[PDB]
Amino acid sequence: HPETLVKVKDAEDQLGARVGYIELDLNSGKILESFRPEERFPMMSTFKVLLCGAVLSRVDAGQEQLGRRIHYSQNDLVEYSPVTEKHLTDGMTVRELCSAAITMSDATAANLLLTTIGGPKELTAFLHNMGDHVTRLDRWEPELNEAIPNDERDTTMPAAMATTLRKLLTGELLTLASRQQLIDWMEADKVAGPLLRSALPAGWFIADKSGAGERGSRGIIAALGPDGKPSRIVVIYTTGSQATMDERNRQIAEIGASLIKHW
Ligand SMILES: *C(=O)[C@H]([C@@H](C)O)[C@H]1CC(SCCNC=N)=C(C(=O)O)N1
Ligand SMILES: [K+]
Ligand SMILES: [K+]
Ligand SMILES: [K+]
Ligand SMILES: [K+]
Ligand SMILES: [K+]
Repeated sequence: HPETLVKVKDAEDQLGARVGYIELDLNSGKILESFRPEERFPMMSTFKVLLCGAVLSRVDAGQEQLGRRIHYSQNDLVEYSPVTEKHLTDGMTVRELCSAAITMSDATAANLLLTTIGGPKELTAFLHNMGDHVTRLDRWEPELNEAIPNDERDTTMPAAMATTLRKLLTGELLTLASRQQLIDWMEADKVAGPLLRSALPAGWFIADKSGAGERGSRGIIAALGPDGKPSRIVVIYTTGSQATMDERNRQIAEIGASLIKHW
């Protein structure tokens, strides 16, 4: 609904920065509403969903096991590793790492998982192979969050990310067991509460992944819908703002409040 575009452009104004937005019908793939849908924005942590999608594709192909245990050390820990920092002694399994990477947005977990698939080049090759010729991961945590103006490294476009999430959550790309596992990790959450979830009505479903990087970058990707089932995909990214995290979170929550109201 155009009233949501009023809020999205108001958010750009309030934040003094670019906001990218897209609302997609999950079943049909139809773009219902958009703003700067084909401009690039840093993915930040939202890439972790794509990463675990690739991991699950490997699991399906018999090239990985969710129960495989990965051992790491203090040497491996990067900034923001709330879960991995507690398991240095006995390690964590692949399943546990994706749960950490998605529900807590653990950065070290993402790096360990990236290593299992062959690094950024392989995640990018996975995306290209699934029809996403835009989204690219080029670096590891923490550098991938640099958000350098006009830099195409580690970026996606709202339309591309929305289309990719749709394929991951509904396409024959993954087995049903794997699709649901990805959805289960996205439904769980300990960090995106101030975002779309703060505007979600009781009874509604939401599977999401947020992100925050340098230079004011902030974003979220999500599949949500009434009556416990997802029916639309929403992608929101912003970069360039000097606003506080609370201010950026509120704008994303208000964009969510609008799209829900006009559903
Ligand atoms: C992803 O965008 C980053 C990166 C460090 O992996 C992480 C860190 C953060 S902000 C720290 C805690 N978040 C919220 N309480 C996020 C994030 O999305 O908020 N992901
Ligand atoms: K429209
Ligand atoms: K555009
Ligand atoms: K160790
Ligand atoms: K989540
Ligand atoms: K949210």
